[PDB]
Amino acid sequence: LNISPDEIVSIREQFNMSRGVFARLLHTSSRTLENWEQGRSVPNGQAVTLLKLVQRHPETLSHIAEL
Amino acid sequence: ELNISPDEIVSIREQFNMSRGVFARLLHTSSRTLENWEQGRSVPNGQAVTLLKLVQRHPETLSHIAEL
Repeated sequence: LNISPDEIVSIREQFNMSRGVFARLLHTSSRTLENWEQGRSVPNGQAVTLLKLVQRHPETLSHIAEL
Repeated sequence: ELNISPDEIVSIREQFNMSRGVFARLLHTSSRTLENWEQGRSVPNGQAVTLLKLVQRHPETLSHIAEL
């Protein structure tokens, strides 16, 4: 439903990943993610869903990679 | 770049024996938007496509999503 810029950064920090690496694993551009992390735009509802999914279920990154 | 065809979107939903409205709500979109994706009038945004292919290959994902 909702996720703040600080929370988006924190998800990435669980994985000890740089922005570019995390973005790539989410099939999202680095710059789009930067905009979200920096509070310049809001992610769409499916992106929020995706970030929240990865947060709680880290194995989702691997699933994505194998798509 | 990931892609999912309109027919594939319909098949995923039917596989979940789910109405268009419920599936849409779980994906955080409207039934009207999902209908556009299913009929090929629109293509989902990139994160939407990713979610769809996940739910397609990993069914348990829908359960995870429901509980976020």
